[PDB]
Amino acid sequence: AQKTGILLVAFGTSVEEARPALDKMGDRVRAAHPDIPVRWAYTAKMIRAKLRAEGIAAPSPAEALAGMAEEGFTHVAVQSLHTIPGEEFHGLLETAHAFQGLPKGLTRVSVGLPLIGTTADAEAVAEALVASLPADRKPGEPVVFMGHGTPHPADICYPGLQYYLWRLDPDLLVGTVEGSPSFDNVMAELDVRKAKRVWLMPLMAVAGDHARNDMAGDEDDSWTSQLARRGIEAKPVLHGTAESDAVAAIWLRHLDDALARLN
Amino acid sequence: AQKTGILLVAFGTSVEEARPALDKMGDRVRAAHPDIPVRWAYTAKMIRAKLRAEGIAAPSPAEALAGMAEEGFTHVAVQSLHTIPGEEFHGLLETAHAFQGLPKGLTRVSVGLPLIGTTADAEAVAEALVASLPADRKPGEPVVFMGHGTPHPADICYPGLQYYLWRLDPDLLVGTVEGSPSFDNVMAELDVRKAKRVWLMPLMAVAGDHARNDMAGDEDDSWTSQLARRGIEAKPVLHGTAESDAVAAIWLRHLDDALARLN
Amino acid sequence: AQKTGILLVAFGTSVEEARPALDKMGDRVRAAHPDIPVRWAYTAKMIRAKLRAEGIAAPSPAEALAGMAEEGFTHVAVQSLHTIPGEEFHGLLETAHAFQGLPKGLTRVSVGLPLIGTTADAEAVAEALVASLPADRKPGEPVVFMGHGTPHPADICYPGLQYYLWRLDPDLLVGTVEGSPSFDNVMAELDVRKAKRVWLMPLMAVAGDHARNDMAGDEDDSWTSQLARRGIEAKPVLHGTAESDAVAAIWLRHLDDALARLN
Amino acid sequence: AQKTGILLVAFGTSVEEARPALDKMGDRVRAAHPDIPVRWAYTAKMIRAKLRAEGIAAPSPAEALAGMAEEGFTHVAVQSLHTIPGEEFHGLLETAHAFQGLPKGLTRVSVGLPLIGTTADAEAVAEALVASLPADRKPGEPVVFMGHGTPHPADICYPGLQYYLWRLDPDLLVGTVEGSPSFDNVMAELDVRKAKRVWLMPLMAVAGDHARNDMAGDEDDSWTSQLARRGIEAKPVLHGTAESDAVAAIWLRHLDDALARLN
Ligand code: HEM
Ligand code: HEM
Ligand SMILES: [O-][O-]
Ligand SMILES: [O-][O-]
Ligand SMILES: [O-][O-]
Ligand SMILES: [O-][O-]
Ligand SMILES: [Cl-]
Ligand SMILES: [Cl-]
Ligand SMILES: [Cl-]
Ligand SMILES: [Cl-]
Ligand SMILES: [Co+2]
Ligand SMILES: [Co+2]
Ligand SMILES: [Co+2]
Ligand SMILES: [Co+2]
Ligand code: NA
Ligand code: NA
Ligand code: NA
Ligand code: NA
Repeated sequence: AQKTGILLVAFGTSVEEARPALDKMGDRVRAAHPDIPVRWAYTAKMIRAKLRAEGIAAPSPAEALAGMAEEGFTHVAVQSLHTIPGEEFHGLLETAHAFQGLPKGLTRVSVGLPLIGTTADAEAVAEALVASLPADRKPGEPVVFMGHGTPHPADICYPGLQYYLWRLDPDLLVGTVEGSPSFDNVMAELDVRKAKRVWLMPLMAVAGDHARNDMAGDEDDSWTSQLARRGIEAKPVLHGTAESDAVAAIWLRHLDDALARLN
Repeated sequence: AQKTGILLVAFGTSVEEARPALDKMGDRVRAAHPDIPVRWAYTAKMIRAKLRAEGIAAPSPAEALAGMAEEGFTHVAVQSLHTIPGEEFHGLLETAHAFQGLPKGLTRVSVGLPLIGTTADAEAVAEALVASLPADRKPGEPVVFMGHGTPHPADICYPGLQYYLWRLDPDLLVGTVEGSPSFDNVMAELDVRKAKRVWLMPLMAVAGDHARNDMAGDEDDSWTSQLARRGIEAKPVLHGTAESDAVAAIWLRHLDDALARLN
Repeated sequence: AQKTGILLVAFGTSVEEARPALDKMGDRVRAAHPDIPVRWAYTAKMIRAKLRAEGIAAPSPAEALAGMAEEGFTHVAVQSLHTIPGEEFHGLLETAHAFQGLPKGLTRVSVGLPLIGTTADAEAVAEALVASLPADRKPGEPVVFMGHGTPHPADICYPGLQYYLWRLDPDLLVGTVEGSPSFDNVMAELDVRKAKRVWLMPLMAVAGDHARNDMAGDEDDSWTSQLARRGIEAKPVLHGTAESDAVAAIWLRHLDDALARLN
Repeated sequence: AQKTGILLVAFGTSVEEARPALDKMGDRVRAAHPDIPVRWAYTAKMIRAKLRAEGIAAPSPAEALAGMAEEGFTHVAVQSLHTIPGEEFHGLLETAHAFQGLPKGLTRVSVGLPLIGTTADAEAVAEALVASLPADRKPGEPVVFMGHGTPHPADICYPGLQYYLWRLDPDLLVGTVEGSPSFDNVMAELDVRKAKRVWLMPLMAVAGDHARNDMAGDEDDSWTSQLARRGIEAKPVLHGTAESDAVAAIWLRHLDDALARLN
């Protein structure tokens, strides 16, 4: 009776200018698995709420998998587009396990690792980030990658990643909105380097509200505003990591592993 | 943040003439719990399929509970309108347990017992069945109650119930379409009683397709057709047990117990 | 790495005169599966406590399965010698599921049905009980089988069984210490039959404390004492059903099904 | 009926010279919770096997918790003395969850975080490691901390920790036997620093076989042997991190959090 499906799961975005990076990921998946149905879900409640408000279907992972059981899928590979295996990724794993083996439902539900899975992923991410840098960035000019940050233990992925980036370039820095390293830590790194021009790039899949507001906003407490007050030319780049082929390739490999775990 | 909901779950029916017994149960629940939201789900895949085909929303228990988590419910009392704790009732229990405690989802999901829960329910069902008999049934005229039957061990509820019915009336008989006692067992009971007029009543919540076709159909292998060939005046009664107040009261008590199990 | 084991689980007994029926079951299992290791566990806490007090190892199902994981077993078939799928049997099922698939532990843990599993088992039990009757019991003399009884819904197995027994012999009766039918129900059955000699047989695997005390005790409230006060010659028979080959054969078949469910 | 217990879980050691660090942890726990029973278990199969071979009881976490359920404990706080939340720590979490809520068993089983739990733990570990250094280590002399390493994603804790250590001292280095950073990575760090005297300290709770053999062994492929071949005075220090009060204090705090999670 066998039927295989793929569930792509993003934190998500509700802003029109940011959704293209999701669609680009959808194409990549379709191109690599032309005969497997692909469905979407979103882990953030507030974003499902805004998307429904605009008249767009936006299922939670639970709704998506109940709907997929209803369409007769038996084996589903779930791939998050999270960066780290934090709270949301763990919740997604609990949700997948809960659906597998329910009566008359899904036989097998596998979950692909987020971006920074193994130490080998972390080193591959560092390389992909380097390959993603804007052509106009000059050698010596620091780049701050902005991650979300979390109180979850997987926060340790950000300082782990900083290790790998430095092995490539002493001027590539990691900062987070809510964890460690903090933006203050990043500014202290910038002061010792006496950098005059600094690039800012989101570490998340899509350049969402943290990217547009906390990293590059007009208000005083944004990263670019804070850098301007200390005389630094801030160059924010509003592209999520899902726009990079070299980064996306790592999510794709994770999806391949999850499909293979279905048998 | 607390919010309590009730999920009523029927095997279900897709035939217009049979759905009124479901609506009657919905009223009873509303009348007994005027301030608790009440939602519906259906355990039979083929029936969800026919209802969707007619343009009617018919969620599986999984879809229903994912939707309810999405509306912000935290504590849900699930009540099946199954007759016995067989395969479908067990699947419903697995499905409820799977949803409870998922991240950002339902805190507590309780499940009410089907009709024949304890031996005290079984005795109460026997009494309610007796109270439900048509006024025109005469003393001495046998009544055959038709249950579904199952290969599941809960099939033992049918012969258990027969025990309780006989304590009340030697001429009340239990038969099933797919289990034990069989219709052949019932006919052998009828032969020793030399009964000339026999009543047939569904044991299920709604007088569905088994009631209209297997019990009372025009075709040769229906119960009434088989009784007519042996010279018995068959009186089929097309009312599910959900139409009886005395029977419905037992499902209601089960729902009260399940609400109390939420705290 | 594969290694298959069998876990036999009894409610248990702590009285020397009753343990032989367990040993007889152990032989039967060894004889039918000569190359599979067989281990024991007991569901009753008070009995594990008395056996430890006498210096006898008596593991709970949890201790047994943790020990078996430790010896390198990978696939274990658990067979209860319970009569009905009540509270204890359900707890055993939860305990088996909990062990299967734990890291570096058991791959597969299956559970065999108790005696009264399907309606087909129930009919086979009725036949086996009849075959087990003492040769001196005369036709027409009632036999009361004593079951435990439980508030669990599986109590419905006792009146279910009574149905099957009556199909064979109108004078075979089922009574229970704690459920339905009650001993009062049995005495009302005896009064209408005006029986002068009545046989009492335990329905449980071993003739334990309920058999020696509640059924056949010297005190006033025992079954035999109550029957003597109403002028009935009570003939108690202190053999658990595990002593009968015809009954044991049903547990053995259940164990075969559970072994096959391992693959 | 309430009864609270503490389960201390070590990877473990089977070598006499190394077990004192476990006993020191046992005292610390007893001293901080004088009225709570404390039990031991070990996650490594090969070590349970060697300890049983020497006649010492060495239960797996499953055996321990089944035994504790048997003694009447209801609420158990499990604390691993693992360094990272890798494969073994995850297995321990699965095992604890499996025991909680089993019939007549443990009501609540909580699990304390391993050493490197949050980014705040990671920074506290870095500080504790610094405080643990031998008094004879001179400023400027590098120290290599040896961790296990794992293919599990929690391997990212080692490069995460390296980040925190460097914030304190550019000459503190992290290396692992089986993950990243590798010993080759550490030697390349040593070459750029042209270090003549290097200290080696185990990162694990006990200075076990990896410490005595892979880090400080006489054979050619040991860390100290490899450093001697390149003209470096290697100073191995055979004390597990459990010997340090400043490090142990972090495990103790984790145990406090796990006790509080019992209510
Ligand atoms: C007449 C036979 C059976 C009856 C009357 C019955 C009834 C029930 C009921 C009423 C519950 C509610 C849970 C509770 O009391 O806490 C339950 C739970 C459950 N049942 Fe059944 N059941 C039967 C046979 C089985 C069988 C054959 C299986 C497995 C093959 C099974 C598996 C379970 C499981 C896994 C649960 C939830 C946790 C637990 O084991 O208590 N039951 N059952
Ligand atoms: C750096 C990577 C990882 C870290 C730091 C980590 C850490 C943790 C921690 C600290 C917990 C405690 C539970 C809680 O917070 O409530 C946890 C729970 C859990 N973890 Fe991990 N983990 C990682 C990767 C993984 C992976 C790859 C898997 C699966 C393959 C996994 C599976 C689980 C599961 C099933 C639980 C229990 C329920 C849940 O999903 O929250 N973790 N993990
Ligand atoms: O986090 O907003
Ligand atoms: O059963 O149709
Ligand atoms: O039940 O004793
Ligand atoms: O790892 O030995
Ligand atoms: Cl310039
Ligand atoms: Cl007439
Ligand atoms: Cl005589
Ligand atoms: Cl010197
Ligand atoms: Co945020
Ligand atoms: Co049917
Ligand atoms: Co008892
Ligand atoms: Co090792
Ligand atoms: Na991020
Ligand atoms: Na029925
Ligand atoms: Na019994
Ligand atoms: Na380590």
